[PDB]
Amino acid sequence: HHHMALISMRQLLDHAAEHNYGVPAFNVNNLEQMRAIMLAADATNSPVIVQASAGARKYAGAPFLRHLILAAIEEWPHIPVVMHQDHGTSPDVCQRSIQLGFSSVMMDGSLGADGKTPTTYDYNVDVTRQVVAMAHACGVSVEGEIGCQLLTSVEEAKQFVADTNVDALAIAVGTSHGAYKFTRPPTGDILAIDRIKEIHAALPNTHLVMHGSSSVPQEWLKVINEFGGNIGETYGVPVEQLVEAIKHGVRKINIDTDLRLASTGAIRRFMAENPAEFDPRKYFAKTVDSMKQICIDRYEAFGTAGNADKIRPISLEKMVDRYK
Amino acid sequence: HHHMALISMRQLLDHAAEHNYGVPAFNVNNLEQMRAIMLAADATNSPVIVQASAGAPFLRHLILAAIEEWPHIPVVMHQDHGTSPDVCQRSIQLGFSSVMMDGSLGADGKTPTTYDYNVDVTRQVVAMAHACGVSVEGEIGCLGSLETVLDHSQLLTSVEEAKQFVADTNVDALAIAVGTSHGAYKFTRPPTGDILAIDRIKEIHAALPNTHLVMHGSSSVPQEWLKVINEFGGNIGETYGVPVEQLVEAIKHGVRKINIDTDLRLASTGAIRRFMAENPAEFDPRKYFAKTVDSMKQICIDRYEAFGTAGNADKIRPISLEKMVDRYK
Amino acid sequence: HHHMALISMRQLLDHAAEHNYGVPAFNVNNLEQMRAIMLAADATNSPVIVQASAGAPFLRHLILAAIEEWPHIPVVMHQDHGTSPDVCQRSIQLGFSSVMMDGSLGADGKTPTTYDYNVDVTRQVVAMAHACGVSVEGEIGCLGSLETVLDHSQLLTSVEEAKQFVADTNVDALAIAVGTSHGAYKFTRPPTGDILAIDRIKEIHAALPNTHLVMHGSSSVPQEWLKVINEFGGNIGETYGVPVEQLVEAIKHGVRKINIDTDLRLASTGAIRRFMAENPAEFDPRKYFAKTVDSMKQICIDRYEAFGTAGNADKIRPISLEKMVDRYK
Amino acid sequence: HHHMALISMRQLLDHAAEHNYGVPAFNVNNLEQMRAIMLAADATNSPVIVQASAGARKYAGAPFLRHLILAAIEEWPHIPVVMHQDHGTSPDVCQRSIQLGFSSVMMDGSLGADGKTPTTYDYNVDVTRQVVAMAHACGVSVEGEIGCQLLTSVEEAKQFVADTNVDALAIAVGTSHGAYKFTRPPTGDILAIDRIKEIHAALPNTHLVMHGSSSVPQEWLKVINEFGGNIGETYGVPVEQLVEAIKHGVRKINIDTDLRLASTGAIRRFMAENPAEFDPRKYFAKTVDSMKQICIDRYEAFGTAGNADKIRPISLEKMVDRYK
Ligand code: NA
Ligand code: NA
Repeated sequence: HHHMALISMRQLLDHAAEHNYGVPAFNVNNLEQMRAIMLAADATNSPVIVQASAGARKYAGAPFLRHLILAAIEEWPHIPVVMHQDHGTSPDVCQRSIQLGFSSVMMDGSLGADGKTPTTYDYNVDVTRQVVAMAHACGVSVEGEIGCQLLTSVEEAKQFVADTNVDALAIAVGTSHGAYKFTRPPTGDILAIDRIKEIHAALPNTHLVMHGSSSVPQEWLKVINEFGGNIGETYGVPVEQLVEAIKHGVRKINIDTDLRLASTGAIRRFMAENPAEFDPRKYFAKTVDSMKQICIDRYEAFGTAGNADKIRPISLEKMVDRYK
Repeated sequence: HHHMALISMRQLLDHAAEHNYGVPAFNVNNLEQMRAIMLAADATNSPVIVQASAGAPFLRHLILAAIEEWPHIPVVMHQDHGTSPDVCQRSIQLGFSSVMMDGSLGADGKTPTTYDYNVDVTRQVVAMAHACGVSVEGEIGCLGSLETVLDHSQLLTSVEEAKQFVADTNVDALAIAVGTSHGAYKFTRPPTGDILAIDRIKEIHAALPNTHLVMHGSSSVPQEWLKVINEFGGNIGETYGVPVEQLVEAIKHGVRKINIDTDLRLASTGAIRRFMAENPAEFDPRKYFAKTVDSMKQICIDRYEAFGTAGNADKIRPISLEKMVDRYK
Repeated sequence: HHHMALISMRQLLDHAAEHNYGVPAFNVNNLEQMRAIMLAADATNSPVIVQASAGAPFLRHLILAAIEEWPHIPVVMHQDHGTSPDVCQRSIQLGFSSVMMDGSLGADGKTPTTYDYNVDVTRQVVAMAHACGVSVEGEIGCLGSLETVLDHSQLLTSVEEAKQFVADTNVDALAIAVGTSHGAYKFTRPPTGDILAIDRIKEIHAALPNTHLVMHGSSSVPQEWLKVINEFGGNIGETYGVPVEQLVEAIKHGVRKINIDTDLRLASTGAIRRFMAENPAEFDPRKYFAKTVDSMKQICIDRYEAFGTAGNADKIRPISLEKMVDRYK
Repeated sequence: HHHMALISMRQLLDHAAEHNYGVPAFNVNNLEQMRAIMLAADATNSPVIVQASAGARKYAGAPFLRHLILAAIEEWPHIPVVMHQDHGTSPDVCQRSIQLGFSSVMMDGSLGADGKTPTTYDYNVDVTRQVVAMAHACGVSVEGEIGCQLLTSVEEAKQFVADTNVDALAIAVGTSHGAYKFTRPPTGDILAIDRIKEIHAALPNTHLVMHGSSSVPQEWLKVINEFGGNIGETYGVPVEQLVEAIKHGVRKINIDTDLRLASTGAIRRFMAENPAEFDPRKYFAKTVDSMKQICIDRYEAFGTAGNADKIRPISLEKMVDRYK
């Protein structure tokens, strides 16, 4: 076989279930971020999810994010790669992602087209169905979201998957985007691992997704603080708890703030340790190194490692036969 | 396995001569740098030279993306500092529309060369490139400071050997040595005629009044960017670059390609340094990488305008490299 | 995994309206056919519509090659006769800049449909395509002969339902039924108004004076090519096509896209037949395939000129499909 | 591995030697010819050489012949494909082939830049060396030719390979281009199989190439004659003799006239059997069928069959290390 095409998310998460592991999802915004992800996936022989933020299209240009993924597939033809559109705010957005060539899209139907306003359950199912139709015609995978309110209930997860049958459901269990996830180390009362168990036990065949799952490594917070940065006491989701969640049906884990912290830490340390250097390539290399280590830490702790060459890709063309 | 719609360097510099302007040559480095060039060329309607020093898939794909997003901007993809014919031939296979066979330095890339060696390797590359329509930039005379270990005679190109080198090779563009060098530490004081021989450009131009001249080491090293760097945690001693006014003079005397990279490194390093101190709570790299794009883009715009590049992108009807073959036979 | 620089159909037909011309739509079939279209469009400086009926890599690659060899010719890649929304959506993913959701026929592609069904499938495709900037051609009324088993009422589009169909769907272009059909056997005699309702075009145009009309089955079936075929071994009975003069009239009444393929099949089949008999010792296929290119190219040139397409290629500044999205929201 | 790139000729002919088979080389001029070759290579699981004639660039457009090969590689990713430039008349020609992306070129140094005039031995070595230099820098393979005069001698083959070390040498043993190869069935006195043995025994490590090796199948000559064609008594090289030549070091066998005859025969028969059809696709399909059978007949009789999936491709980039 060959990995000159992307694989669907659905295939990759089916593999996660069959072999009891999870896949961390990393955001790509530019060249150095794409290289760190791929170099880590090569080091651990893991399949890859790379996502584009809602604003990644605007920041980088749509041709560039298409062409970064193409370059990655050329340079590491042995790594299966899912290209996933994160946090689509309307069906029309996800359709442009499909036209651009993504193999997986998220229609965040919990929030309105404005991207902030929580929505009626009916609205959620409507735009999520809407996107499901145009994506499954192509073989493209769909992640939807129910819940914003802040805690997902079991019965509505069961009904929402029945009404839309997305390939993956993102659930709310007390995490959020950014570095200020918790004022204290998160305990069972602020990170509801028990609701995951309940939702998994009710839908033992649906792939669950966790947003805002950066651990926020403390040593990087300290490194930033020493070299001119100032980040107050905040905490993320410990890797230990995310490992338990994978044992209970979590297959996709969105991590973004950790890579931002590793990058900002590396530049701050380097720019102070060598104040005469001005070649960006010199500290860009020390962001690839530090981001790559975070991705390696996750691929291994999440069981993603060792699975890249166990996957026989199925084209998005043949994935149409899985839905119709 | 993808095809780029590049224009040849020869076409672009012929246009620069016909319309009395010069083209700054920027390095492709990553997405942020690539966007700055193209955005600046878009805002100024300038044709583009982008260079790659001799992963490989990423540089090809950054350029392909660039051409898609701005299909109306002509783009030369030039291979800088080629150390041997075989290197240049691989660049031709990769799809470059322009190569530099730097014959002033050997295959090791450091040892200065005999005139005979220079002509031999340069002829080799001209032969295989002009078979393709690809342009060839050569160099007689060695880059390096005139204050500071090569002979003075080696670091300064002589009129007679430029005339002989161009006759023996017919490169599309010639790189000359008049006291510039790589990096930010080009000059200890504002360069005057005894350490930056603008008159030697003039002399060479009058001897070869139809050959395109190239200037390496031509970052201005803007003092304002040195200040921003020093103020926000940087430590860069007193140094000086090539003033814009002199590059403008050089264009009136046949300089059509002006290689610029240190200025983009300084603009980026300053922009990140200022932002990281001005907003120490931000850690989204995109937040300050955005400023490298803006500050690099401004440097490019300033050069496109000061060099007369602006306003020429849509005066150029591209000629395919296949059609450029007929210009040589 | 390759990107084509296509223009949208909506842009192209807006230009046809603004400058009172029509565009013949040819099928991509193979290299020889693809070259004929592009060469004819090159000689006449016309924009191009090329269609693919709903291997797949080869059609994509013939078009990519075409764009490379003639980057100055705007090209619409249109998916003809789509039988369901899901088909059209896959075409959008493949990179078409225009799709036809033929709602007059069902998913089986043969059974005529309810008005309600037609609007539903057509709205579905308009919604997902205009999210992309992709154009949508629809059809109300069924193709078919008026001499020869559908009702007369079904084979002829009525003014009132065209007005209602365009209001309910806002397609970029509408295919109407006025008595044309596929193939060479369109008419038993030279078509007059009772078997080819040119006046119904006029009527529909005056009711929808800003919507682009499409004519299927519009090969002229040139009698001279019928003769060449019959003389050199062929057996084609007495039949007739759509005369060029009437298509010219139809363009004055809102017909902007004219689908032509049978004429290219006849031109090729005649050219090979004449050559194989005129030179029975030749067996190099290229020797007579060369004549299919010439004769197909002449048909295309004749249409580009007779339809006013000629001379417009460089009046068109392409708009990316990304930028076409803003025209719909 | 993956076959999204072309492989070098040198690698493919090294495989022919290691496993004692030969590879027929077919000319591509348009879409239907490319499909017949690839469909036959798929049917027999054989690696492929496709060549472009000196005039194929002019006939088809350089972007189209690049894009036909790209399409073939997409549609049959399991078939290794050499893209070879046949009969280059000057170094400058072969260089444009390298820039277009060919993985193998022929510098026919036996004839001048005019393409008809026989040349001095010195001229031959000069342009052949010239092309060898620019091609081996890239990993691209080179076929050269010594002899036009009409019979290749052993000593000059040995010296010519020493002076140039092409990857393959095309030798003259009494064949020629076109259908009029022999007035009578070729015997040992007009098809010098013995000189092949002698040349092979002198250079038991060089890949030998045979031009003008169409067999000219008689039934296709008859089919043409019945349906309006008129081809006098002429004959080709029997497959039986070409099989012996492969046992003695022939690895590349150029076949072109046979595919022309199969195509012209199929159209002539179809256009007479159905004089009312005018859709070219209808008789184009009956040229794919008939050409495909000829290619299958050769892949199997030449031992090419069964080798496509035994080949682990080496990039043209890594092929540079084989020369420098
Ligand atoms: Na330089
Ligand atoms: Na039609």
